Amino acid sequence: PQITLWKRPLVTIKIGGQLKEALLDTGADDTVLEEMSLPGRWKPKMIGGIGGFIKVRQYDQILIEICGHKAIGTVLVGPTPVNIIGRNLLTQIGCTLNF
Amino acid sequence: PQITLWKRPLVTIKIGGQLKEALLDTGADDTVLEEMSLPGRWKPKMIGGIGGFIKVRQYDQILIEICGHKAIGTVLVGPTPVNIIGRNLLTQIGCTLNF
Ligand SMILES: COC(=O)N[C@H](C(=O)N[C@@H](Cc1ccccc1)[C@@H](O)CN(Cc1ccc(-c2ccccn2)cc1)NC(=O)[C@@H](NC(=O)OC)C(C)(C)C)C(C)(C)C
Ligand SMILES: [Cl-]
Repeated sequence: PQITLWKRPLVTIKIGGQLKEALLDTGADDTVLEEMSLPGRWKPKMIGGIGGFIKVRQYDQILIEICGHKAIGTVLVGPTPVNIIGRNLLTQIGCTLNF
Repeated sequence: PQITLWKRPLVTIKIGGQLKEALLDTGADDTVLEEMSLPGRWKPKMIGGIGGFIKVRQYDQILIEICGHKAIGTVLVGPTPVNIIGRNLLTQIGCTLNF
């Protein structure tokens, strides 16, 4: 699709068989989801936004579908205000900015 | 232009006679710049991101040139780690997400 920006670019994602809403975020290096359960081991990461840094759990090679496009990559989990799809997965689904 | 997302989508902007680098940020409602002087009246605003909230000065009807495209809108000024071009100005230059 072509997504204009008059509203927040919110899409449906599917992860662990669950549907969630997430923000397509060109300003985010990483993908960060609200607290949830994921399989396997995790490693620590500190990520910095406006306001400061938060600690998150890093899971690698996670299956996630974004607006019907399949991706497999790193998903961070922690006290984010909103589910965020960052550039690590936007690139996998072939996202560009255009004007 | 078409901007891929392998790297941070940083572009040159011109604002208040100054050239600055800023991030094209579809995950931002607002445009927020590092400390600078702007003309006219302002009012305080709290904005929230990953690490909580910061206080900024809100200036309305500010002229900005983004990657060669002129726009007018509200610009917030304050302790952001990075210069951010948010949706309020991305719409004005006809910027879309495409995949
Ligand atoms: C290199 O660092 C990053 O990539 N940082 C990312 C990040 O925070 N990106 C910011 C822009 C940014 C980049 C680098 C340093 C600091 C900030 C945005 O792309 C992500 N984002 C994602 C985000 C969106 C909403 C909220 C939020 C916060 C409080 C209440 C409700 N929502 C938090 C994070 N948006 C906002 O924070 C915006 N907030 C906003 O539009 O609020 C409606 C601002 C900007 C206008 C403040 C992540 C931590 C998500 C990975
Ligand atoms: Cl505006």
